[PDB]
Amino acid sequence: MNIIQGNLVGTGLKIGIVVGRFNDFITSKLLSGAEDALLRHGVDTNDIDVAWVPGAFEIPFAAKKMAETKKYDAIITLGTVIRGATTHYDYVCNEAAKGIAQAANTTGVPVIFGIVTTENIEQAIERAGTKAGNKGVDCAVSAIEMANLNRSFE
Amino acid sequence: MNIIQGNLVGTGLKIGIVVGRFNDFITSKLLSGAEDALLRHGVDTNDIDVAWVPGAFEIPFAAKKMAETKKYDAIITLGTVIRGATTHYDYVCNEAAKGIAQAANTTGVPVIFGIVTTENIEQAIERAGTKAGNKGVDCAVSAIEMANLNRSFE
Amino acid sequence: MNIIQGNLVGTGLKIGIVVGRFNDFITSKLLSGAEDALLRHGVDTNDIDVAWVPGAFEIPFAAKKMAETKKYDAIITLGTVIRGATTHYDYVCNEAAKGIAQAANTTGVPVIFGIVTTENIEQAIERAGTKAGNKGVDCAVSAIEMANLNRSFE
Amino acid sequence: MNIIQGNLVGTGLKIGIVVGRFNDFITSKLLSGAEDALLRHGVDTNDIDVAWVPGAFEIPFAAKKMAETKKYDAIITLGTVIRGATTHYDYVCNEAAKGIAQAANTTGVPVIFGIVTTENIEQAIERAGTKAGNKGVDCAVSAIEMANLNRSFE
Amino acid sequence: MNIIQGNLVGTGLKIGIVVGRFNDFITSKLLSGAEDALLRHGVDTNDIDVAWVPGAFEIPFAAKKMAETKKYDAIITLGTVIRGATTHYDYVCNEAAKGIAQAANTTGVPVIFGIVTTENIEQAIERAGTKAGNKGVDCAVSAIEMANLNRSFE
Amino acid sequence: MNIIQGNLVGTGLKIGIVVGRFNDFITSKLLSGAEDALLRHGVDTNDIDVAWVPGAFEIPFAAKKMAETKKYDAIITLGTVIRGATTHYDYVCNEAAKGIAQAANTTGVPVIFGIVTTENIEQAIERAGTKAGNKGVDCAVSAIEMANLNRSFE
Amino acid sequence: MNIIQGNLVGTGLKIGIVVGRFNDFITSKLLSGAEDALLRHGVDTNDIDVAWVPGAFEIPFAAKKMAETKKYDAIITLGTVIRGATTHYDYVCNEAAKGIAQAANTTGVPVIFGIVTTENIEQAIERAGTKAGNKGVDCAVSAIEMANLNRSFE
Ligand SMILES: O=c1[nH]c(NC[C@H](O)[C@H](O)[C@H](O)CO)c([N+](=O)[O-])c(=O)[nH]1
Ligand SMILES: O=c1[nH]c(NC[C@H](O)[C@H](O)[C@H](O)CO)c([N+](=O)[O-])c(=O)[nH]1
Ligand SMILES: O=c1[nH]c(NC[C@H](O)[C@H](O)[C@H](O)CO)c([N+](=O)[O-])c(=O)[nH]1
Ligand SMILES: O=c1[nH]c(NC[C@H](O)[C@H](O)[C@H](O)CO)c([N+](=O)[O-])c(=O)[nH]1
Ligand SMILES: O=c1[nH]c(NC[C@H](O)[C@H](O)[C@H](O)CO)c([N+](=O)[O-])c(=O)[nH]1
Ligand SMILES: O=c1[nH]c(NC[C@H](O)[C@H](O)[C@H](O)CO)c([N+](=O)[O-])c(=O)[nH]1
Ligand SMILES: O=c1[nH]c(NC[C@H](O)[C@H](O)[C@H](O)CO)c([N+](=O)[O-])c(=O)[nH]1
Repeated sequence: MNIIQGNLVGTGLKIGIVVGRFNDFITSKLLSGAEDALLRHGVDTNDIDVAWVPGAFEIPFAAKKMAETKKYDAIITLGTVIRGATTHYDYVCNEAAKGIAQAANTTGVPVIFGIVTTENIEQAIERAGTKAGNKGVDCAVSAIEMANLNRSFE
Repeated sequence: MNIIQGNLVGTGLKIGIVVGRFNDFITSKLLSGAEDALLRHGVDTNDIDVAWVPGAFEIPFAAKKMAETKKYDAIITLGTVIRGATTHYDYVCNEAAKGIAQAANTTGVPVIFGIVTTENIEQAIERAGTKAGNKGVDCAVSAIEMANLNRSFE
Repeated sequence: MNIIQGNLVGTGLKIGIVVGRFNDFITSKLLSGAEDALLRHGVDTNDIDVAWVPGAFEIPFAAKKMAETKKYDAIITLGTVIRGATTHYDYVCNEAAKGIAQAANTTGVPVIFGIVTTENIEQAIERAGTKAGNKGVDCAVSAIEMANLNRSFE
Repeated sequence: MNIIQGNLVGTGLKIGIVVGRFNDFITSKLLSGAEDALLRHGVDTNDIDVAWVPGAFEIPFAAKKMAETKKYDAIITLGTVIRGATTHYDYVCNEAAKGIAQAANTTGVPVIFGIVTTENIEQAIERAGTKAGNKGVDCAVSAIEMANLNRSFE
Repeated sequence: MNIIQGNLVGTGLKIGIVVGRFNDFITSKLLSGAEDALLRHGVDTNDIDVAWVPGAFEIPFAAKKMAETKKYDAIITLGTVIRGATTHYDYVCNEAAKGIAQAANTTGVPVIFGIVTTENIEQAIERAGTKAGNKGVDCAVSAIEMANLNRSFE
Repeated sequence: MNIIQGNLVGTGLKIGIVVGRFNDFITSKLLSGAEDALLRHGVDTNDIDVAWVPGAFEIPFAAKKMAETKKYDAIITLGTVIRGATTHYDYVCNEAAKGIAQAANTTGVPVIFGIVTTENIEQAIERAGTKAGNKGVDCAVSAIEMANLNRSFE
Repeated sequence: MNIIQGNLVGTGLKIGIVVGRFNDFITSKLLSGAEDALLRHGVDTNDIDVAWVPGAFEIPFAAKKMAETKKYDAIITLGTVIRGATTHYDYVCNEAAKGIAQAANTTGVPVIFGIVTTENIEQAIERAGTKAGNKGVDCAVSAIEMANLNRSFE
């Protein structure tokens, strides 16, 4: 059986991140986590670009555009969608995942999915550097892995 | 880390809006909000075009068509879908988001999602200039931002 | 602000309708409504073509095919899906909207969505010429509007 | 108003069927129903081809492949997905309808949807030759109709 | 009626597997099951390649890339998504099935769906070599079948 | 074992129908269904005769009389009896089936039983072109079958 | 540690099956499953013999007799015992397993145990090609395995 795997050394990678302004109480902490984890895995802070957008509906648009430049080894997406009174949540979540998925697919560039989607605020706090760790961290890790594996893919 | 961001000055942008006739009790107020916010950010009223359609199922059709002219820096979509007795709601909401998403994607022109989707009338009133502000306003703001950011995208 | 709008005069339009045989108790009344409203807005009965299909799963297939002839200014779709015991309903509803949406999109020809989707029979009767009016009527009206607006679109 | 309709005479049609092995307790009875109805409408048993697949996830793959040969006037799809403990059901149902829909659409060849999707076994028995008739039968009928109508479509 | 069927002899097939790291408590056992079943059906262990990814969101990306090499007769996908507190689960499950489906479709290479999606841990244990058998096993079997059938498809 | 079966081609058959005026809200839709299904199976509209009677008590009288002319290959009976306050229903239903049965028996001409007998109006709507299909349709189908089989009977 | 294992290639095996007539609603489907799985693993249909018996009490008798011919590499036993009002069930189940066990033991020929024993009919349907797969299938698989392993046993 032949195993193909990306390892975790970030040295020399170039990474784009798209971050939503909506719920930026949470999303800035996700960006912090991601920043940190990348640098401590060896990415140069000079090699990270960060595009801010209004909210998660816009993430796929900025993601595909950044991917299609060919400047980046992997793209990180970061957002938080917390349930409200109505179903609007869902349409957003749904479109967001679907487009992120499409952006990797059309582009051949790894696009990591970091949209924390929850029922309430304490839940979002759990995944932004508390009890359940930090999704921005795990995302940064998966991005390095995917950038390394995709080199086996040309 | 290099931050890429669109700022909020609307001076010299050209904006298309597609507005649904269905629930126009609400949707005209969303259009008012949007109009106002654009002008006070510096868009010229002569630079705004507005296409009315029957309802939200039609918004993606008019949106892609307006986008594909290449006349506009960003497109604003405005609609209200309030839950009734049956599931029809959902099919509409769903198709509407999906097409709006597709229209930006195929065209490279920012298309903002302004469809207020709710369980009842008082909810729709909350997001049309009452308690929860005015979705048409927030939309106008996001459109300016996206038009400015996308200039970093060529 | 420049308003673009289709008006309601049907004089000289050519219209295709696709109607599902399933629940034709209801769907023939929707077709009647549509027929009437078109003629009284000035469409010539000689200018209306009607394709019958087995059920709503087939509507998108006949719709795209009729659209792609280029004979018609707008297409009307008519169907009724009433909930049963299982989830089958949903898959049908879902696929049906999605394909109808796609058919307009690929073709550039307006395709109106007239599928009444309900929980029970009395509900379907409400939207087929009773309490809630007649969906076939409203559809005919939206088709005229879209045919007129799309002339602003070339 | 000009009516376009496919009639029910199967004489001289060539039909492909894709049948899922999963829940073949039910799915073989659906295939029996379909076989019978086709022959008694005049299709030659020599003109029917049947591709077996592992389950409903695979139906769209075999369907598009059979359609794209251009040998068949219409394709029949047959499957049964019965709810279990988890949500897996849904993902299967969903993907299955979507692909079947896509296969007709890309190919221009009618693909009938015959996937019985239920909450329990007695429900699946109701639609496989009991109380609610036989879905394989109704499917065979719709396939003949669509093959005949699509001749109006070239 | 002419039956087309893939038989179960794996002799001489070449198989790619993509396995998610997330919930690898379960997913390594699925990989074990798959390995075993392939070898005992006659696939050479030298003819199996295995790509590890961060989680199920990434499976479609690695799957399409492996498929598009043209080295493999069929691709096996393996993952486990267990429900948590929020809706995140669903977005993952959904995107994952959809992309896997797309990967077969664009590529013409069979891609088997082996993502175990559950409400709790004991459920995932049931489908990883306990009470409900081993999904990795059933997957390996379906992959051989599809590789054999698709030879009837060229 | 030698199978004797009537097939479904209506070409060249001559069919008589007896329809009850009572509950003609429903019974005209049954007649529509029957008309349609016959023509699309190849019966010539010139070859169908339709006798209207006051209600189901009279159906057997008109049925035997039409049968005894020897003009028709099969007779279709259509009626609806909905439960009221008293037992009258039953006497009607009972006499009606019994006479229809007798009419085939004395005459040697197939007489199909199409009397929808129900507890309420929504039930009758279910069997007249809604949820449970259309009894007039199924009847037309059985009539063709019986006309074909009875040719094996001389 | 030295692993001894039978692989799954049925090519050239000769298999006897004993099937109970009792509950043959279920037991014929088990036989179908078994037939199929054997052929698709490469057993020649000419190399399968099938002995029908009255019920499960008789299975051990026919099994030992077939085993003792020395014609077969493995024997498959198939039966269904569904609980009734009294304890009779148990005596049958018990004797049946015990004898099947004895038959392998005295003979040195693998005898697979395929008696589905349940509390009700829906349970038996679950294990005959529905929700829980098909016991006749799993049995056929185990028989091939045991026939292959026992060659390590001389
Ligand atoms: O990132 C988010 N975007 C949200 N804004 C909606 C949307 O993403 C767009 O910014 C705008 O709707 C038009 O594109 C959200 N809510 O609405 O609640 C949310 O929770 N999270
Ligand atoms: O914009 C809306 N359109 C609606 N109309 C349906 C649809 O958008 C189309 O106008 C027409 O159905 C065919 O295209 C809605 N409802 O039906 O309730 C609604 O709530 N909101
Ligand atoms: O138009 C409808 N089609 C239906 N038939 C299913 C389907 O549309 C197809 O005709 C056939 O399934 C294969 O294409 C429906 N139900 O099944 O209930 C329904 O309610 N409405
Ligand atoms: O046809 C079905 N396929 C099923 N198998 C899943 C799937 O269709 C594939 O065969 C395999 O998962 C990978 O392609 C089902 N269940 O899982 O329950 C089901 O109910 N019905
Ligand atoms: O394979 C899984 N991936 C999961 N991780 C999410 C995702 O698949 C990605 O690895 C990452 O989110 C960005 O691509 C899951 N959860 O989050 O729970 C899970 O249950 N299973
Ligand atoms: O066909 C029907 N005939 C009915 N009329 C009774 C009868 O069939 C005769 O027309 C008349 O009674 C004398 O022959 C019914 N009811 O009375 O309710 C009925 O429900 N349906
Ligand atoms: O195979 C079965 N045999 C049964 N018949 C009993 C028995 O196996 C013999 O055929 C006969 O009793 C004398 O040998 C069963 N029941 O009695 O219910 C049963 O459930 N299943």
